[PDB]
Amino acid sequence: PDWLADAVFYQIFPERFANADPSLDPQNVVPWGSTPTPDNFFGGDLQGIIDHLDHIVALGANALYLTPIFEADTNHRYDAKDYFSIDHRLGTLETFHALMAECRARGIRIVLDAVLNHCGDGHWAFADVVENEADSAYVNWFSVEGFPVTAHPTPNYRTCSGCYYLPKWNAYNPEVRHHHLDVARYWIDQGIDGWRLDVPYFINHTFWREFRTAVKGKSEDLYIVAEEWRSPVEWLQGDTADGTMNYTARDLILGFTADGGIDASALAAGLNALHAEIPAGFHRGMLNLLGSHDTERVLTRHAGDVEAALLSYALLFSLEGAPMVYYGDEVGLTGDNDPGCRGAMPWNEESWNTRLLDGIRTFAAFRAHQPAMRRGRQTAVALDADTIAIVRSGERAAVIVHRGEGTTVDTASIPELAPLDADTVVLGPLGTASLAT
Amino acid sequence: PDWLADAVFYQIFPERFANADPSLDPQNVVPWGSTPTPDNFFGGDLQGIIDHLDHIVALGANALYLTPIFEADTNHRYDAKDYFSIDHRLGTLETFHALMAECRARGIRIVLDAVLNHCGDGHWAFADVVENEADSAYVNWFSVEGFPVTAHPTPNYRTCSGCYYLPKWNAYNPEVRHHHLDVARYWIDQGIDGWRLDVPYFINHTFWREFRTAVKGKSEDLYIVAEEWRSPVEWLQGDTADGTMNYTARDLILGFTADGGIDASALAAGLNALHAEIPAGFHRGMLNLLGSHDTERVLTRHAGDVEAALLSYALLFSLEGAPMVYYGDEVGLTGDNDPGCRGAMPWNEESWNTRLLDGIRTFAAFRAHQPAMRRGRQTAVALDADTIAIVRSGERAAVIVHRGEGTTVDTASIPELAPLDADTVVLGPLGTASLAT
Ligand SMILES: OC[C@H]1O[C@H](O[C@H]2[C@H](O)[C@@H](O)[C@@H](O)O[C@@H]2CO)[C@H](O)[C@@H](O)[C@@H]1O
Ligand SMILES: OC[C@H]1O[C@H](O[C@H]2[C@H](O)[C@@H](O)[C@@H](O)O[C@@H]2CO)[C@H](O)[C@@H](O)[C@@H]1O
Repeated sequence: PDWLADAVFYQIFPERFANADPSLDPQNVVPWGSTPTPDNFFGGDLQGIIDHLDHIVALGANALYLTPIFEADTNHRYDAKDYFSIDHRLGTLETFHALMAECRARGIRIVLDAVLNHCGDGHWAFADVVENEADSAYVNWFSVEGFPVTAHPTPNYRTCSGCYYLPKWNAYNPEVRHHHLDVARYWIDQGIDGWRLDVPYFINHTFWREFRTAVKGKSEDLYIVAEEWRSPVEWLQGDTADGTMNYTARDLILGFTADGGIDASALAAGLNALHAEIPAGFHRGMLNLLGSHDTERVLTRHAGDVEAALLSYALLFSLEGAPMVYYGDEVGLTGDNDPGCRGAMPWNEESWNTRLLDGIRTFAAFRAHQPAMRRGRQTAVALDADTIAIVRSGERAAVIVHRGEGTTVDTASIPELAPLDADTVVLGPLGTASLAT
Repeated sequence: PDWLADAVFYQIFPERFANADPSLDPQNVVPWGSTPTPDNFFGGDLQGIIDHLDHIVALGANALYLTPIFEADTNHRYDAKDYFSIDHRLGTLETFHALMAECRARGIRIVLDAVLNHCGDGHWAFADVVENEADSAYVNWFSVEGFPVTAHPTPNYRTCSGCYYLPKWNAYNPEVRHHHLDVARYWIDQGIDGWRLDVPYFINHTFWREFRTAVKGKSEDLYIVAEEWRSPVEWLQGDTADGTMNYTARDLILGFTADGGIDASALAAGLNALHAEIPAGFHRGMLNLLGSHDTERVLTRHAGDVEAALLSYALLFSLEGAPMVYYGDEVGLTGDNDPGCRGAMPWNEESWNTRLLDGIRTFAAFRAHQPAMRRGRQTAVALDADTIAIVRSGERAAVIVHRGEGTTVDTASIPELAPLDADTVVLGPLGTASLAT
């Protein structure tokens, strides 16, 4: 769906964004500046989201990707216990409605996280099966080996990666399919713009063909994007998704800007190869990123070197497909991989790194003002071991990205750069240039 | 003299640059990392200068401006005691000769500091007058009121600003003139490229007419540059100097990049006015700078904000006239005004700020590769309260300098920028762009 050419995403983990309504907080909520764990709650909430929408817009984003928000027992909310309600700590459906209306009044589209492979050990249907066993009307909605159901010391029922508090949904049951496909419809009826697929590789392609057809039938332009850490090609045959989370680009970029493992020749060859692997009409549905809730933080991956991290963002905003910033990374937050990357969002602007923030907005502005940067063909061209041009044509546009101590670039002599004008371009240490027309 | 269009200066205070030969050190020399005072010696030396010439060249400089080096009792060497010899801690004339030969083999010209208004209280002629009084053959080479000569509690003889250890030279004596004009010849015979004038406003224009004629008669192309904290116009009538130390530009620039007192409109109006005050054929003899041995350090003036200081250097390297860097400032040294700015040069490269260094080299490279940046007419044009273009034409070239959080510049709509090509230019927070052809 074409609108993805002009999209810029901000991923939010709602428990850690903003505690607007401390009446919703649990009894043993912790302080906002606390160290995040797998078990503690900071009381982030949906009103916190409405109240800080202006920061999102100011950064340059016009789409949100939200991690789970339905009723659940954990702080991450991948153990859903009622798919038809907002978690009681997040807000009510009225709070949710109020968030949607403010979003549509700014041109901000919403994506929620579809967790259909599994649910929580506290869900009504799993908790009944535990209680009514083979007499339960929901016995077959899961894959339970025998009775009594036992989790410790090993679950006697199918689960997501062997985790006991996540029992596995039986998708071969038409009843389970019905419920599942009603989730996708119920939230589409509430003003949703699309769905991200939690671990879609743990189910089957026939299911996800069913899911596209129920989704695209509410509207063609609803967007489906698959979680996938490896090759995207399975998901882009035109029968499942519109794109994937582009972890392949993530590893190529950080390899070059942070690790030092890959030089620019290696970067471009991989980016062109990936472009050749991806099928026509699907390049611009790709969801591009440098980190998420399942990774260490960008600045931490960069060892605190802020200018180096700005090279990451420059390459991020140049690529064909839609770029996503993870909450806090724009303002300089640090942190190791989960739970460390699910720190609380600081709101006293004096603690922010505003130069990193303003760096990122500059790259957003250039892309937004340049059509070719949104709908151009992508060609990566290496200039140097330490210097690469990402060229976009619809009339070229091009971002050049230097990780060295300084350089000069001869436009007129690079055939894909030649159709631009200004002969030589000058790049400072860890420099970047953005050119057009 | 035309060669000044292509010059870039590095000012060195030799006592604090590099101690190559610790045999020359005084008995109560201090450690190299010591806090500088008005009284202590670090043992910097001329061999230290030869041994680190490559750093100078690497920075992008091709002229040196050296503060006093003749025999003296202080660490600054403004109390000269024998004008015809290198201070015994600095080296010998052989060491000095060896420095000159290495300089000519790299295309590095030398300027020494002419201190003709006064000498030291330990000079042979003043020390004789103290001893032989009215029978001294040198009585009239100074302005001594009576005998016995007394300094404390107030000197009974003329001095530089009332400082007792600096007795004042009698320049109305033709003998003193002879000696003085032999200094200027003796060091020109040793391969010198020019002279900086210590406090030339404390003597007279007739003297400095004599001094030009003895200097320019050895060679036209020898350069004379006057110390002057105020208006340069007195010194540029074509009978005294080729230019001044451009403290007027210094205060205009730092006002804008560090103080916040002056906006870009105010900056440009002052730079154009100054350009209109300066006489034709003298613009390119101006010696431009952001600090010296008589000021606090650039980075200290900037309160440790390195990117802001890089705005200073960008404007410095764009101006008509020859830019000078003060030793250590390129590598990030900090310090208050004298003695604080006469810190020792660190040589373990791990302590250097190499991003500031590499920032400055980038501006040097652009100027060196662009003829118009060396011989172009200068016009300052304000774009914004926070954004200015320095335009140079011989075919324009232009550096744009932003102190704000980010901006875009419409080339085609600014008549002095219009003759360049690339329509809009993009500037990040504290950004800079350098354009040409
Ligand atoms: O219980 C294992 C694991 O579950 C959750 O991980 C999610 C992940 O965040 C999703 O993006 C996707 O990859 O599926 C996973 C399984 O639902 C928690 O986020 C994580 O903390 C926890 O260890
Ligand atoms: O004794 C006063 C003063 O003398 C020296 O100052 C020099 C100055 O550095 C020159 O650049 C120029 O302005 O003339 C002055 C007088 O010769 C010392 O450098 C300074 O420390 C001292 O206080």
